[PDB]
Amino acid sequence: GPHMGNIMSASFAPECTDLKTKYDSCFNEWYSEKFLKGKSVENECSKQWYAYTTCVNAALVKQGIKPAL
Ligand SMILES: [Co+2]
Repeated sequence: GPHMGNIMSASFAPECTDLKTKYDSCFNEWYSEKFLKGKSVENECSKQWYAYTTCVNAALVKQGIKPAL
């Protein structure tokens, strides 16, 4: 069934939770279309992936646990 989100990650970067939900949903929809239905479709979710990933990276850098440059 559905695999829940990470509580520690959400607690560390709550401002990224909605972006994560949107990315996970996009990816699941894409995977269903291509690998469950076997339909040759465009790659998807690059934008949703970027939004979430950048949000997480920004949080790590802001808290001083990831270098900026
Ligand atoms: Co499952």
